[PDB]
Amino acid sequence: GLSDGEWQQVLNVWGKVEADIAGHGQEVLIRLFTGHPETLEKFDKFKHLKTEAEMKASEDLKKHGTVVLTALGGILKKKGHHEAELKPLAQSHATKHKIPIKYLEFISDAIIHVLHSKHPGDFGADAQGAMTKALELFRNDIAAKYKELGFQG
Ligand code: HEM
Ligand SMILES: [O-]
Repeated sequence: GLSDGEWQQVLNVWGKVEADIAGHGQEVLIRLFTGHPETLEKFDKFKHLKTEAEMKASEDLKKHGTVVLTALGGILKKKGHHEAELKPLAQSHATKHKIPIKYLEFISDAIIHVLHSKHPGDFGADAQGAMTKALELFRNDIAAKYKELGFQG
């Protein structure tokens, strides 16, 4: 798990996201969709977005970004004690949305990228380490639920 010090770093970094949840959420999803176009195809409601300009102009994309980061933030504030929060998300993403764990790896990487892009020189090595551990814990606990369900893709 994460140490008390590491969780403090995670939640400090998270304050940066909370100052502009929609902007961070939008950029995370755009990074995901442009880097990995197959991910867009999982969103029937974003399939029409044929260019990054269209993505940037989509108010619904920003809305979904807010929903995604709000859910993740709730999970992070549990400092690993997130079974009740995480289980339903893992199950909706496997059974309803059909999201392979690879795509969760992609979005985790996108979050790290966006933090550096929006806060260059202000996302230190310690902070990156801690946030990476938190995202890996999130992904890994989802992976355990995916295995329970026998879900791959
Ligand atoms: C940080 C990781 C993620 C979080 C916290 C998250 C959170 C959420 C939440 C809260 C919802 C709405 C409730 C629900 O259906 O369970 C949702 C819906 C959805 N998610 Fe995610 N999600 C994540 C990653 C992903 C990824 C990587 C994909 C696909 C590449 C994805 C695909 C979807 C889709 C297709 C929906 C339904 C969207 C709609 O049509 O309204 N999610 N997600
Ligand atoms: O999502």
